[PDB]
Amino acid sequence: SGFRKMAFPSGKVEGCMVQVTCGTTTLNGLWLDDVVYCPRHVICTSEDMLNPNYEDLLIRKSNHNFLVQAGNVQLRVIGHSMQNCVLKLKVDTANPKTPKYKFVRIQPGQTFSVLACYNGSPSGVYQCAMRPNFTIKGSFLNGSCGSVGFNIDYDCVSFCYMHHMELPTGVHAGTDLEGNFYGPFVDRQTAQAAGTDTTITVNVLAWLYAAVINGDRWFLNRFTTTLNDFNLVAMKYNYEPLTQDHVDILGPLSAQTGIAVLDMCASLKELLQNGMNGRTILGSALLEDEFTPFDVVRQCSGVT
Amino acid sequence: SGFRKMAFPSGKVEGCMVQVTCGTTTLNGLWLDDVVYCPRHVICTSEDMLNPNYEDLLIRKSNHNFLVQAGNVQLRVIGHSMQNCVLKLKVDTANPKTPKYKFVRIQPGQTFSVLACYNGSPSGVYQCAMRPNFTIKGSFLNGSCGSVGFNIDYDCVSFCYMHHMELPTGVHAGTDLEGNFYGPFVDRQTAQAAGTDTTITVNVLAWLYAAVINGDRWFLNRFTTTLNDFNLVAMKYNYEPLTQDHVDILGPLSAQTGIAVLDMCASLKELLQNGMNGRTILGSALLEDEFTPFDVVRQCSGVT
Ligand SMILES: *CCC(=O)N(c1cc(C(C)(C)C)[nH]n1)[C@@H](C(=O)Nc1c(C)cccc1CC)c1cccnc1
Ligand SMILES: *CCC(=O)N(c1cc(C(C)(C)C)[nH]n1)[C@@H](C(=O)Nc1c(C)cccc1CC)c1cccnc1
Repeated sequence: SGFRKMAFPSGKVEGCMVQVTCGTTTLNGLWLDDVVYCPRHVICTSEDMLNPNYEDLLIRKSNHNFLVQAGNVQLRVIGHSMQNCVLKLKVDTANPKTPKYKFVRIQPGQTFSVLACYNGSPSGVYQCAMRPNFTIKGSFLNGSCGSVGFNIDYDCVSFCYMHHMELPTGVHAGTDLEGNFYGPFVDRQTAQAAGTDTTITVNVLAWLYAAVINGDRWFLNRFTTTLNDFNLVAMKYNYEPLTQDHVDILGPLSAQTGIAVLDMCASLKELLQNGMNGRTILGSALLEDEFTPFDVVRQCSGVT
Repeated sequence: SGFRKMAFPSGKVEGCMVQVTCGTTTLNGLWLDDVVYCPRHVICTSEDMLNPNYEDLLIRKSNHNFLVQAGNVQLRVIGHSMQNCVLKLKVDTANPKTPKYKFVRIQPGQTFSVLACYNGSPSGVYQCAMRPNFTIKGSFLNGSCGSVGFNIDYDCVSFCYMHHMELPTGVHAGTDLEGNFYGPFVDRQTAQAAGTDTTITVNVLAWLYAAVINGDRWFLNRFTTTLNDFNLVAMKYNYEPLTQDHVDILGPLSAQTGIAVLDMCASLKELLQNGMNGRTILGSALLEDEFTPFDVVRQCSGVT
């Protein structure tokens, strides 16, 4: 028992982290096969971050201007191209540590692990969720760009995120591995405000199920509700509307605990209206929303 | 910016996880050089867990009874010995992935990362702290025994914990890599109750510093206090007494923020007496105590 904010083992991703330097800018790159992926803003100086014309800036760069270093050894750049907001640097050597991988574009509410890196070296791993406003609440400092978000299914790494920037409000924005930003963010130092950071309702319910499975049952009540009645309460509290798809996704947790999804919804409804009253659930004093129903099943079953 | 419960990259430890089977019991082992470390209770059947005589149980086991499997290949056991509550299985092959390592016995309040494993395969990584009552609040299921806790200093892994058991209250107990349990726990299925789980005061102050460094300053007040006055409040709230050693350890954070340690102590004192009033600090509704002052400095500086 015990429920923790658990990240995937980072080994397979550590073997892919490289350092990319273009001029005076140094950030992280992801080396898969003979291609190194990195944010295109590596070609930017501090000056042109305000209004960069990436295509124009790119014309002044040749293969030899991108310095790729894996560990203490240098990789030879034999080609370069810009795909949306990422640069793909073809190197002459396939990464011997390339795991089985896929590039996936995740939906908001989905969780992933981040391997925070600086100068191609990994410093930490934590679990995140793509917020409904397409930002991530990460822990990234200058030089962390190019650090990646991923999920692992047995031996296949699904890369879903690459860090590009910190918005003026301290939240983070990035792209999928095809270079498309999540949300409406752009790789420019401009006024970019995030939308409402709503709570991921399906994840809160999943975490309430995890709490029941681990012994924290005080919040269980004698009530039930309907999807529409629940959603009126969720709207008031800036919670994402709960759909029948979410109810279906919660099915296995509902089955294991014997607590119908709508009954857990009424427990959640009372927690929203009454608060925790100084109590805790799974060691937290607020309703945790960065565990999907799949994470609860996986953690509670011990999927390796 | 952004502050996350961050674990060390788990790569170096993943390369050391092996499966150990003795009879019908299967748990995790740690393979360093030509020795595999694992909980001695691997020799136990479900029956003898109530009152095991490990020395006697061990006499019935030979080298060939311990099956060690690293990945899909079997390791040859050429020797076995019991050191306190761990078994050391000498194998004929040195682990080619053995990183630079040390075995350390940590003090309560110290934090570490855990690589949760099942059948020698890693499933997740999370950050923990050794509680002042010598338990850890982990996330471990049956088969997780032998999973390890560690810290990394650049390229040297300091192993500090090995999981052995879950107490009837859902908390976890284990040993250092010399087999000595943290706390008064024994590897027996008997009534073992944990002591008071006091809050790690120095870690809460470190986390308040991290909050100030990241922009959360609402809890800062116009007051100061003394170590003795603070400690009277800390005693009331089951917080660990704060010493001049802790004040010294908080020095770098105090210097970076310009907030004297005793002033942060008065902020903490008011947070204890008044509560959060429905507010949050670094996304948490309670005072976080599983970041040491060293973790705050490291995370905030980007040590790789
Ligand atoms: C890896 C580069 C870097 O550290 N940052 C960065 C990104 C950019 C763009 C994408 C605009 C070219 N410029 N610099 C920062 C960052 O995003 N800095 C920043 C902040 C903190 C607030 C508002 C605007 C900007 C853009 C300059 C960075 C710092 C911490 C975490 N991630 C990225
Ligand atoms: C790896 C073996 C295992 O899963 N567990 C275990 C440990 C033991 C001892 C050390 C007593 C021989 N026996 N079984 C359990 C565990 O500790 N089980 C348990 C629980 C859950 C509560 C009270 C007593 C016991 C001891 C039998 C385990 C389960 C989850 C996490 N860690 C360990």
